[PDB]
Amino acid sequence: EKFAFQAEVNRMMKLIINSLYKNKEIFLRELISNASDALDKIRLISLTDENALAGNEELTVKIKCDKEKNLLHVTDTGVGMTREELVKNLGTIAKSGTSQSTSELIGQFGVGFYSAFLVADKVIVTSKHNNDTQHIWESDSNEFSVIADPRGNTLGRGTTITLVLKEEASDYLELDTIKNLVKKYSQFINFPIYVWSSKTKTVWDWELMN
Ligand SMILES: COC(=O)c1c(O)cc(O)c(Cl)c1CCc1nccn1Cc1ccccc1
Repeated sequence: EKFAFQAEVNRMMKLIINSLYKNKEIFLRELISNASDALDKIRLISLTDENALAGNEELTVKIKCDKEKNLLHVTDTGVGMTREELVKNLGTIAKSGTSQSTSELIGQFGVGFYSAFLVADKVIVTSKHNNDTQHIWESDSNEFSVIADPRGNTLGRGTTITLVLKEEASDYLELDTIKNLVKKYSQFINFPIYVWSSKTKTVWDWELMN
């Protein structure tokens, strides 16, 4: 009743996504692919301005697990997003407590966003664009809320996708499962992709997978 349109969009996107790919791991491929497109965008801007990477001279994809908090982080130093981009997000999500340009948004980012809800219950976006403030955005595919980050500009430039995982999909947080999965969907990415892994007396560091 409250979110009839949102639930129907969620039902249709899940139905079509599950039918087309049949592999629930498509969420990780989208996270890798979308991060690559953001990195490619800012690298293209670099070829015309000398100091377009001043906020962050690296162009990486860094994936980190949090088995205790049940979190999955995929951080890239791509182009990032302004606050107005986060407000539009995909046009199908209503602003919190308030109950085509959006159809073109679903075309480009619908599969990437709604596939995350095959393994997650909430998606949190932390982004920083060159000409704007760092913001935190969250949604449950029904409502959304955007916030100015109290930590300030900690990303320098780029985006962090945080998925709070379902209890059924807690296996994606182990090291050997997330490392083998990233390796599969990385042979077509022209950017280094690191995974926070442990080495042995045990220290943690960025391990590059491609
Ligand atoms: C799902 O996460 C992403 O789509 C995603 C990502 O995974 C890595 C990234 O570096 C970036 Cl920028 C995005 C955002 C890509 C975007 N640009 C413009 C619009 N939207 C879609 C959108 C998705 C969610 C919130 C706001 C915008």
